[PDB]
Amino acid sequence: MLSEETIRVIKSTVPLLKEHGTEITARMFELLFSKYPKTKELFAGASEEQPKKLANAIIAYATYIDRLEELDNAISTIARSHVRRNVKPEHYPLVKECLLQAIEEVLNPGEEVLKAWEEAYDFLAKTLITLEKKLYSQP
Ligand code: HEM
Repeated sequence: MLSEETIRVIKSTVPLLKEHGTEITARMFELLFSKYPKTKELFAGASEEQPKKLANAIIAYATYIDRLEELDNAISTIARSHVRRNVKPEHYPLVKECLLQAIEEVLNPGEEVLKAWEEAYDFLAKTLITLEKKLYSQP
């Protein structure tokens, strides 16, 4: 799991994400769809307000990163939505690149924050991928 210092740094970004989260995720999508245009098809026809939905999930993750059992239901819900749109492990570094770049552009929070969010993203990605692997096996 993440170190206490990484957790402390993640918690310190919660106010920034509450103020700027949707700006960050909208920029993430702009970078993702431009650099990796095949990802557009994963989201076509899905629900509205994707930047808001991701920003809320990131804020909740940062808030409960030290209490992840509180996110059991939310993480299960994400995994099921991912499986319905054929999200695969190979996609996760694409969103990571674009999300960390958006965080740097919009918040310019320094290398300590960006390293912490890289670790936090990777932890949640591995969690989701593992759950999704199981769901991909389920009738
Ligand atoms: C740690 C990384 C990620 C997080 C925190 C995350 C978060 C979310 C959330 C909160 C939802 C909406 C769940 C719901 O309300 O039902 C979602 C759905 C979705 N995500 Fe992710 N996601 C991640 C990685 C990815 C990646 C790498 C891709 C593909 C490049 C992706 C593509 C999608 C798609 C296509 C949907 C379905 C949208 C919909 O049904 O409205 N996600 N994800």
